[PDB]
Amino acid sequence: SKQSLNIPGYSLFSDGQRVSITAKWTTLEVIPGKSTDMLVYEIDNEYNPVIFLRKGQTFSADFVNNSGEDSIIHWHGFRAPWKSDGHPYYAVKDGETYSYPDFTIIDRSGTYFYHPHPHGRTGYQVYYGLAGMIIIEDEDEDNLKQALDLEYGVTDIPLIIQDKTFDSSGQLVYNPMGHMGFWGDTILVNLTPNPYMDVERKIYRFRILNGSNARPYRLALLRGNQRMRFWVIGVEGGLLDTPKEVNEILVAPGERIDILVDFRDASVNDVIKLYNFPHNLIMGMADNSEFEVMEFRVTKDSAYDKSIPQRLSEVTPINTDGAQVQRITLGMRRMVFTINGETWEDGYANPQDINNPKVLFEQNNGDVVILEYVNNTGTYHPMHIHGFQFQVLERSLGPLGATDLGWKDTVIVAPMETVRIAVDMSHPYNEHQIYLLHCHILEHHDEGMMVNYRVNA
Ligand SMILES: [Cu+2]
Ligand SMILES: [Cu+2]
Ligand SMILES: [Cu+2]
Ligand SMILES: [Cu+2]
Repeated sequence: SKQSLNIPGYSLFSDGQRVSITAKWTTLEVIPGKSTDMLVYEIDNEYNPVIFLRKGQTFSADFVNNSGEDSIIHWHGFRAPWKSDGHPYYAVKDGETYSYPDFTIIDRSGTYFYHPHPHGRTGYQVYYGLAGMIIIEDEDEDNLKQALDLEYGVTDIPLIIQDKTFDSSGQLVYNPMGHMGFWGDTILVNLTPNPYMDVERKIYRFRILNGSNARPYRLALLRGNQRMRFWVIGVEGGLLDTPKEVNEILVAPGERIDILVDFRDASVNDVIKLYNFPHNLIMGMADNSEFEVMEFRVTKDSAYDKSIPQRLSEVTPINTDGAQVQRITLGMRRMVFTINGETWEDGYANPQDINNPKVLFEQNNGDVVILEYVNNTGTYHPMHIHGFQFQVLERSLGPLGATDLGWKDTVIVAPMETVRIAVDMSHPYNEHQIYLLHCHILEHHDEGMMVNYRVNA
């Protein structure tokens, strides 16, 4: 029987007062009638709530580690000073606390992602439950919410999509084999299996966050056999300039796509499938199958008469005049993935001085750099950088679609593809920054497909 979609609780992070976030084990009912032991972040008496922030506020956090092993939280998408970013060098032992130095939220409104980042164990800790959404608000978001009467949990809905495998008793199975990362046989949305959500004939906002270890989704909305239109309005780095109408989106681990859906396109009593088509991005456990993710049930009319806005935000093109190119070649050396022929374990893992570790490349504050990913392997890699968003300039396999527009922080690099992104490495901090660059297939990350880079003060 289909279950109604669970909606996460939320936490309004205090502006400047220190909030405790505890990682701990508990027992949850995920499969109806069975118990599953899972990790959770507990904040403000909620498990894995959506963290709400306002641009400009002070972000003041403590991580309390009861996860059973070294851990640290990373705020995926934040422009943060690197000692507050959740770099693995700062992971604290089990039972200890990490006090994040305060910083100001300077990111654009949109959907962000908090999750653990320990050396070699990130795939395990996300998989077993440590993952949640962040929503940052600013004036463009205020204006959009009023334009459309969007309300969190009512018409503004997180879709945290994840694949897991359960045994008979309900215990999770985490058995990565091969080099495609971990692939699960059960699709969950907000830890809800086989979900449905009742909707009215009006516009909803869905915040799709791929919280899976390795599996990408090619998502469409099926009204019978026909694809329904919908609109991309935001990506990892916030709102696009104006809405982009699509009939599918490709979403890899680490990517976030904000969409609007107008169920006035459907009729009362329609069942609309959020459906996964083959991603076509691929020793391994991967598949390329199609399957339903969840369904929307149109139960009721609404007096709703708002329109999709003509404009959302300003997105300023990066000026790449004179930018230097930094080639980043993805390869493999004896069944391990490499970045410019190296792994994390080739001199990055145990620096003598964590403030001055090995870096693959180094930039000055304000440099505009073009990173050119060259995937010389047979599997895709969703390449993510900490510290900055970026703009995708070009793909060798084709033109840019809606989910690569705007400000991004994770870019799919398909097998044998070359992708150029432009990074404006301007930051407001007064010390040099050590930021990660790595694959967001979490088993690749754990195996060392990760480097530091440096941006001076
Ligand atoms: Cu991440
Ligand atoms: Cu990140
Ligand atoms: Cu990878
Ligand atoms: Cu990371």
